[PDB]
Amino acid sequence: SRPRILVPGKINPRVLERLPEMFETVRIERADAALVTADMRDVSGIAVSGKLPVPLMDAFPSLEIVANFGVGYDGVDVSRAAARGIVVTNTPDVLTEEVADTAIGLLLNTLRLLPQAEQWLRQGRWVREGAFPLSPLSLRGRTVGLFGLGRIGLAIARRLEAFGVSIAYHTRTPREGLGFTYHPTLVGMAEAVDTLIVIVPASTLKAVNADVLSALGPKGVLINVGRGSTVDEAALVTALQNGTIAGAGLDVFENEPNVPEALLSFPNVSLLPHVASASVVTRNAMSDLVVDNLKAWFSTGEALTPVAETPFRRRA
Amino acid sequence: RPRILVPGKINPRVLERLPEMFETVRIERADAALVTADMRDVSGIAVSGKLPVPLMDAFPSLEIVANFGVGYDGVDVSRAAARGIVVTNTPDVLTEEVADTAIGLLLNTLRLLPQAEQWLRQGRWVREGAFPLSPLSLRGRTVGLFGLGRIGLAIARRLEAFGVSIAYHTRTPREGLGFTYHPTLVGMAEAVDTLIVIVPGTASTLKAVNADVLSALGPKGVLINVGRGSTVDEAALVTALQNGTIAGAGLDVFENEPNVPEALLSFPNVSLLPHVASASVVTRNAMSDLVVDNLKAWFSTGEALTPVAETPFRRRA
Repeated sequence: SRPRILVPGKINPRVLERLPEMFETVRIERADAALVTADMRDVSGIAVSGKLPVPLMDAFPSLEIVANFGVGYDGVDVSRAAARGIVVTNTPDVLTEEVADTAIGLLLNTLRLLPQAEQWLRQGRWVREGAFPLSPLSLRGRTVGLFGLGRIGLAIARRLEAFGVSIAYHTRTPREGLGFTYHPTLVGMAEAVDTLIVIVPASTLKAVNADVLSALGPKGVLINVGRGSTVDEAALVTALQNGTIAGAGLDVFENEPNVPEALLSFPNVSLLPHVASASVVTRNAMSDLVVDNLKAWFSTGEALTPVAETPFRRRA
Repeated sequence: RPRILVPGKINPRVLERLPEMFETVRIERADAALVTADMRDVSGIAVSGKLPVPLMDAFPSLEIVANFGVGYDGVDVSRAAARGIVVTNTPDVLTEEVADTAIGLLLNTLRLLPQAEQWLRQGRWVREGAFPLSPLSLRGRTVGLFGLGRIGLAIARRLEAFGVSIAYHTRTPREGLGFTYHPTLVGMAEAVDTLIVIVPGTASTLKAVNADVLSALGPKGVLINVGRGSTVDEAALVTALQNGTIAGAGLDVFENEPNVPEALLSFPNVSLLPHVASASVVTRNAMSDLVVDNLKAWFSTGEALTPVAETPFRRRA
């Protein structure tokens, strides 16, 4: 019979629309083991956006595959899935250009204060008060340091080159044939650049700390489009308050959808609710890749975009 | 020390640097009625915005009008040229900045980043969940540049790196360019889904972006105006947005700035900026420097740095 695919919690409707091509669908209102009933013993696969708790993942003896919606899969315990022989797929490549677009957008918005300028116009202030204040910052003359690279980092770099900015990067191992300036230390890169873009596609927990920010300097701008936990929140707030850095743009946070109240108060900070890939067309392509992974697995025994930790083939 | 009139508001950097070579004369507004008898000896003007002809013609010794900005519509250049008055503007030093703003506006129009930010700041991420998915994207789009120039090229250069095709429409095509030329605007609009209005040249484009150009652009069509407000038929744009004839618009310029038509403020798929193209501290400082440097160059060497095309003049003492 049609394999049974569990979808816990909210997911893009396009996933649900396309699952019935090959599958029977099982929904639970939230990603919670307590919602699992006895008749779900025959679940073979999971399609999920966001957190997949280990107790839910391990409630299914026939589970073969976790199709993760998103290029990041921190919400899936990949080590535990790998240990149980469960293949894990993600959604790379189909969102790369979109995410890079958002990152440039965030950066331009952080530097030039375009959303505030728009707000100023919409509130009637252009007429009565005159011109929106001049943005203290600009992309002109800036040097960018990429913390992490990957296909997304390359895409961002490619865009930034066309803006006439120098590109540096920091990764554990350098890359051959690139033409960006490599830096074996983060702090050293931060010393050499005024704009730090956190991508981090290894542990980087609190890597962007008080010393990295201090090194970045008083014209320094931090853009986080990677992992919220990579940035030391308390250190960022202090640095913004003291003018140790000049500004920041953040698309990710430690405890989404909550955003620290202190960050909301700064006039030189741009904040987005994790919209990196959040267009209809890109989220549809991601939805298609989730489903196509499942279809490919169950029909050919080979997934399309398995994660690096699970290069598996189906046995049945 | 030549006397330089500065009428109305101007970047403080201009006022800081004028005393290097000049005596400065301020009037609170660009108005001939503020002119007193002791200002007869004014030799030059530095001005941002409108320079009314009566003010310009109040000064028999006037040699030079140093315009703050690449656009100089506020100066009657034909009248200045007729009186032998050189006019300078501020090109080049703002090109990359303006192109940056245009890309920003475009990304904001398509991806709704300012609304997403507003949604977060209003507490809606917690209470309601994710910001709605943006109906539009830059992915798969084709861009048509209405007008080109150094700013157009700069925009195109950026857009190529985003993996978008570039078309352009100008009166005469350009040799050795990688872009698809279109002798008609409406034809370009048929071929593309994203129309960026730049129109840097001499020629008239009054209401060129009309109901038919918008209709041609189509129901996935996006209009970005970073050129001249008057180039877009405002009534036609509003109707097209209301009927879903086009999908969205981003505007940095308006017909009667700083006033913005009330109807345009109501649309959820429109991004509006108060003419911030060049409005960074660093670019406005470079513009300020070029205004002053034009004056200094004129009065010290008899040659301006960036005289406008209509006044290729040299100083006679």
